[PDB]
Amino acid sequence: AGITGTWYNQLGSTFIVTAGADGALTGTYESAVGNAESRYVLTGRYDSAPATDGSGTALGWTVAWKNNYRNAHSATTWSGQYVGGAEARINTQWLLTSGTTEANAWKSTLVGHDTFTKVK
Amino acid sequence: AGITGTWYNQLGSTFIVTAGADGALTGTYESAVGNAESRYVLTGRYDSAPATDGSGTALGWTVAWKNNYRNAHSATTWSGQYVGGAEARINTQWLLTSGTTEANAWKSTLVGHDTFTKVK
Amino acid sequence: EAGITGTWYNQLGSTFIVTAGADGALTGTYESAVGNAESRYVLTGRYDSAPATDGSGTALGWTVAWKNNYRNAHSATTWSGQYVGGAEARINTQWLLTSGTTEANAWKSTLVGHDTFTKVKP
Amino acid sequence: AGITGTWYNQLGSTFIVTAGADGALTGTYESAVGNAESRYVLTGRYDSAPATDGSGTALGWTVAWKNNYRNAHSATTWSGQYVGGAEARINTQWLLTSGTTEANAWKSTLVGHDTFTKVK
Repeated sequence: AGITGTWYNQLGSTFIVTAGADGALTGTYESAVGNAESRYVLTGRYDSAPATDGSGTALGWTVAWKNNYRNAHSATTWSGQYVGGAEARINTQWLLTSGTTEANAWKSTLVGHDTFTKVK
Repeated sequence: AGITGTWYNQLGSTFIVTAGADGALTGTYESAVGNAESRYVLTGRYDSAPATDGSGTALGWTVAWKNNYRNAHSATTWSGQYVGGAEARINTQWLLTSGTTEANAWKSTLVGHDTFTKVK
Repeated sequence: EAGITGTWYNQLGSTFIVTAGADGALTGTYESAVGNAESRYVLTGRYDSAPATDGSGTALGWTVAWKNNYRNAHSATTWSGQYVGGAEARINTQWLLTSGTTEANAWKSTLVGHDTFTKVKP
Repeated sequence: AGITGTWYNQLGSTFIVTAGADGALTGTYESAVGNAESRYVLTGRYDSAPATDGSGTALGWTVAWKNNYRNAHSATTWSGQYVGGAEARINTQWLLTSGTTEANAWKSTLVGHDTFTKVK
């Protein structure tokens, strides 16, 4: 499957994941600094039987930005695909929703993209 | 938390979820038809200690579209917030990524918005 | 024919007046429900001027940069969607608002949402 | 403004744009992907008086995918910012909506991200 392990995004945020045999993703997400106060639980799912035609392996995961140290009252989901080989990558787009009042709900959600690599 | 229960989106797709003490979301997602072939595992995260200022509760979850009957080689993440009160609602935006070759990756990801309530 | 020219409202009452040109152009203004001049901005976009005849909607999109003579938010929004005809005509959209940021803050430059418009003032 | 010119995205699509003094963007777009041939008209807007604090210049534009050669019954909008630097760049995210039936509207909209430089 090639997904289990440590991954690094374009700015060095660190995605630590186990791809279980049942299609589960479990792990932690943290900043490039690597300090414990920046580390959060993640969970998600992946395609455990992907195509063997050069297509990527679809996956997604969520972090709610609450840990024992802080709480941003927000959650990010990453949706994307793992691409194997000598240029291995996880290519994602993400949605970060903050808890808001209804009056501020129109501006609750940020969107962006993250590309993860196996080396920093 | 108010999140545990059976929810329906605007097209009747059915989200059966449990919100655990630790911030975990677990459950299943299926079509309005309610047939076993359309039912899939989900996992996610939510803010287990939301603000007390009238803001919503941030959350997200993932389904990989593989079960014992079908594999679409794709995964969806929903990112949103739970809004409590008279009529509880979960307002989300979602990203559905299909596994693609690199040449087709431009058309890998659909986006939309789902609103869930506890009534069909 | 196209059904798009005129005034559209979301449920919060933000309002746009648009002309759908025979050339595929969209031109008009976007404003708040209050309708004061400080809230009104130039809108420009494009639509499919020869849509399918199979019951499909009409694809369209437009941009507003949030600068006018009275304010500048240093940002722009694009709405991408489709027009759906009938007595309760609707424009169903999703949108992206990008704010000018430094590179360090670029990860948080872009909001996403959805807007549905109808011809009936709320 | 720095915006006026010929730009290319990461896939080699060609974005030929003029930034008018009135905040207008006009020009043509030639797509390296999809149901597309030759140039398509674009129009959009940009911030003609950007902040002077090091921030980029917000802008957006639309292409409806109809020209004299073909009609994909769809439209893309790009929302982003121009980043003046050593190597000027326009970083965008985009939404491509197809005209669909109501039953297919859930899968009407693709999302992605394009980065443009004046060097191909």
